[PDB]
Amino acid sequence: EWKFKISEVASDLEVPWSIAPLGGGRYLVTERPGRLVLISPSGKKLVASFDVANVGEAGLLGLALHPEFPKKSWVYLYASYFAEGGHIRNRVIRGRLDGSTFKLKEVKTLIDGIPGAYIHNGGRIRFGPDGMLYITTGDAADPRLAQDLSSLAGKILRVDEEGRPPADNPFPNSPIWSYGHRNPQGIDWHRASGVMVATEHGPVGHDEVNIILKGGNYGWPLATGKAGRGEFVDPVIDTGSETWAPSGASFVHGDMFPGLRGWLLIACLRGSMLAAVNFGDNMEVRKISTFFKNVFGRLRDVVIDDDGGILISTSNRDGRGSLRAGDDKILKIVSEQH
Ligand SMILES: OC[C@H]1O[C@H](O[C@H]2O[C@H](CO)[C@@H](O)[C@H](O)[C@H]2O)[C@H](O)[C@@H](O)[C@@H]1O
Ligand SMILES: OC[C@H]1O[C@H](O[C@H]2O[C@H](CO)[C@@H](O)[C@H](O)[C@H]2O)[C@H](O)[C@@H](O)[C@@H]1O
Ligand SMILES: [Ca+2]
Repeated sequence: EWKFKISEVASDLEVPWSIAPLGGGRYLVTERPGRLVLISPSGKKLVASFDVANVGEAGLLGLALHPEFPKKSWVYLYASYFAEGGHIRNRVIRGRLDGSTFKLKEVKTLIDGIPGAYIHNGGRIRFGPDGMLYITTGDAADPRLAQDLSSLAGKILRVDEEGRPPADNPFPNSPIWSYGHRNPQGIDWHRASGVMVATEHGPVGHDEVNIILKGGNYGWPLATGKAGRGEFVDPVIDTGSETWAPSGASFVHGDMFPGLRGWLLIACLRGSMLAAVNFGDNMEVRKISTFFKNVFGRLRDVVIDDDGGILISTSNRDGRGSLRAGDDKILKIVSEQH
């Protein structure tokens, strides 16, 4: 039996979408309505507010710190906005975080005009082992766009710290890394192999975990789940008629849980649970385990803390859940001897 203790790191957040551990019990968190907050043992501090398109699944979403933070004080955000005509689009912006008096300055847009909608905005951003920023985007309720290489919808993007496509991106002067995605909201890299993984919401069922290759076509909307065709890269997990609704995903690492090292943790929304996936040698799926089914409600992000603790966000205030007292929360999972 897995043995642990769970505390509440923060409470009454409104749809905490993304969590970036700062170290020493400090955390940066986006709330989907349009606020970047600093969580400390001391308390809760508003860093920045944004005028976002806070409608359906759109709003203030992904958050990533520069690999060189706080030395390079750059913070990246993914946010929905109302464009010309009232249409929802998505952008990646960047500011500099003031080391004292935590406030955000010199905010600029890096990437603009990603398609958006009430549904399927993607929105998870994270730096990989290569130092590049990766960005997930959904099909914006327009599935054909996922196969279309001139469209930024239904993709995983890869840009530098400035939002530029590297010369070795798979397509000509294009931020696209992979394509054929429906609504990916979870990415991480295996800490030992550097193999990249992504989660995705499927059509009702057929939620996916994919191993992401450079230039790979993940099939949507021509294929869903394990299709067995040469032209499309199949998922390593396909939930079939079952709905997990996976979002954030992190590989376990650090001191706290040595038995979980190299397992993939996945926060599930409608599934209301923490899935754990054990990968063998050559990234084969050894085991899948399921935790906290319906005890916290909807879960959105999973990140590892500086010490190796498991941080999880609840998402019962997103229009789709039933509230517990003090929702939404950031929970920390530590070892029983902690
Ligand atoms: O709306 C029906 C049309 O859909 C397809 O074309 C659209 O999709 C492509 C995007 O992947 C675009 O290249 C094209 O410009 C869009 O019109 C289909 O291929 C067409 O035959 C249909 O008329
Ligand atoms: O045969 C159906 C599968 O075809 C592809 O997978 C094969 O081709 C890859 C290299 O071209 C190999 O890495 C892989 O091991 C092969 O199985 C496709 O990627 C799969 O999704 C299809 O199921
Ligand atoms: Ca797929």
